[PDB]
Amino acid sequence: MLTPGNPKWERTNLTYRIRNYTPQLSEAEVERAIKDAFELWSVASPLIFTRISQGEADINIAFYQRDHGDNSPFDGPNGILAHAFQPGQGIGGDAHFDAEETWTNTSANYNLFLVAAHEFGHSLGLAHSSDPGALMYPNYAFRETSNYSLPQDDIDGIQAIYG
Ligand SMILES: NC(=O)C[C@@H]1CCCc2sc3nc(C(=O)NCc4ccc5c(c4)NC(=O)CO5)[nH]c(=O)c3c21
Ligand SMILES: [Ca+2]
Ligand SMILES: [Ca+2]
Ligand SMILES: [Zn+2]
Ligand SMILES: [Zn+2]
Repeated sequence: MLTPGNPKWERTNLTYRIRNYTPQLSEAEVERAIKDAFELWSVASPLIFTRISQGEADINIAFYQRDHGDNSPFDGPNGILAHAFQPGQGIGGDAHFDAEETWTNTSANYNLFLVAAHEFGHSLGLAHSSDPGALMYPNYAFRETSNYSLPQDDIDGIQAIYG
């Protein structure tokens, strides 16, 4: 449930920065998807996320294709959708999304908000969950719903780390 090793952030106010974008959505839709994804975790913990557009943020977000400098290359359409690093300095906490994927703000593959929410859990220190209905479950599966709040299993996960 919680990223192994137990490494976590030691502050409650963290900064993030969107370094580049995706041509499939407007820059505003991208920024909104990120903001809402961080909000899911913020309402269930003491964590407060603030955006900056310059300087070294704690959490860097970016869209890359195949090899992109961290020895973990993406694989083209479908398959790996994105990945993120556990809390720490430097590349720690950063999240990358595969630029070759179709990104949407709809139920069509693949919803940026949903993938981002999942990736940020890793950025915060959570590991994969066995609960098929959890945000942190290993495989992506968009679920049509009206309640846009964190599943109880993910709430337990974050509270276990940050209270
Ligand atoms: N309908 C929505 O806008 C999302 C829905 C309501 C808001 C809260 C949550 S948490 C969640 N979780 C899932 C889901 O498939 N979780 C497992 C998962 C999600 C995203 C992923 C992965 C796994 N694995 C990856 O490698 C990439 O990103 N599906 C949802 O629809 C969902 C929702
Ligand atoms: Ca970082
Ligand atoms: Ca891919
Ligand atoms: Zn990467
Ligand atoms: Zn994951």
